[PDB]
Amino acid sequence: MRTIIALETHDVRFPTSREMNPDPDYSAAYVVLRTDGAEDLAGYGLVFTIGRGNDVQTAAVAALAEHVVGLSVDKVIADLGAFARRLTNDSQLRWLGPEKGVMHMAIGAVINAAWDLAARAANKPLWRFIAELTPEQLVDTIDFRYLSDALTRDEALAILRDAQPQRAARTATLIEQGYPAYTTSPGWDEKLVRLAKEAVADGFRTIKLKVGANVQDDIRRCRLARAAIGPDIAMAVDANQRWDVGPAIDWMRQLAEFDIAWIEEPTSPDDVLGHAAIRQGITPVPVSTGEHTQNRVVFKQLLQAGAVDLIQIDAARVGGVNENLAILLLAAKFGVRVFPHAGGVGLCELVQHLAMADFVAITGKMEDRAIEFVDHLHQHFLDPVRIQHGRYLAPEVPGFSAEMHPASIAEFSYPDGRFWVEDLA
Ligand SMILES: [Mg+2]
Repeated sequence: MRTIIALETHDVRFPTSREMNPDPDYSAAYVVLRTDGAEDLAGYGLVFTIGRGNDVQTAAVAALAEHVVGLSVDKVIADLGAFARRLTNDSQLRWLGPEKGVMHMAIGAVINAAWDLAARAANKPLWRFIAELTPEQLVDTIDFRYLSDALTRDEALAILRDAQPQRAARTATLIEQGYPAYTTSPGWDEKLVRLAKEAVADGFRTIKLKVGANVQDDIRRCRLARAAIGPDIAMAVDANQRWDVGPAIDWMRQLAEFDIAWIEEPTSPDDVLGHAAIRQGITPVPVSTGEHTQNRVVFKQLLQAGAVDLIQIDAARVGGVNENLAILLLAAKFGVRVFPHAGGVGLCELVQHLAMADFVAITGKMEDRAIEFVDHLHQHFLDPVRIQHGRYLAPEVPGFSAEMHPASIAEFSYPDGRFWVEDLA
């Protein structure tokens, strides 16, 4: 009987700051689900952090050990919905949230590691493992509580069944053409126009600029870019939760002329009514949010209030695959596109599977959206993402693409990493 013998965690942080979040140090609360089977059989996952607090985030994950060690691998793998709820339904853990913040993300990491585990066992890349599950198996993994007023399991099944026929075709299409990507690398001011042109030349059909500090600057930067990009390249803007409702409206109306693909997080990630009010005031400028959205219940409300034109999704922010599947289904039912958030540490490696699984088994739509891409720390992963002319190549190796190089962990663990031992000297 294959069993999960250990839940190991590492506080891993990269000094990226030496290259509304200034000086962030991309970090990861790295989790590994060890078993007593082939050394090849293990689950990998991680929570993306930005520096301080990564140690508390790691401790939250380590606190989940008793819930997992001793569990039968086959039992976890055969009931991922049940495994997620064993963590999700621990009322004492819920008190620390519920389903939000540090505790919930820690849980999401362990859940993601479990899916990585199942994918490896099925010997398939996660996106395929997900898309090839029966409509019934998919639905069993999702938590429908608090969602019956917007998405019942029957409605979820309907969507998945109506898409089952084309799964074979979409799979081939994806493997042949890849998934659309967009860059934020040029948007972090002669550089703006330059980097923008290179982006287009590299094949990216969408670009995103940061805004929110000065209207004048934003107006100028958006103009220069629109003209430096042509009128057929999509250009988005991210305000990073900076504005209040009134200011956000006044601000975005001054950027409208430069053809905005969408404004990301114009206000607080908790303000559902606020995003809707902003959207109404700056029409037709599209509004989005999502990288910090706590759980499927807040997403449900975003959709219900018509507060978004499109939505971000994040692999490590919520309750793992189980929760993202629910969100993807919500988005599909309400007819709003999803542009996955990525970047940071391994976010690209992770979120690509979710987007690809959505295309194959749930929407069959990918040319109308794109996965975010940022060129950072990909070398620390065994299965780094591959961008071919502005598009994500479908991963082939088994898993969630979460596994990191031991040498990387050995070099950047905090504060005992070979680098951190020398640094603090
Ligand atoms: Mg952002």
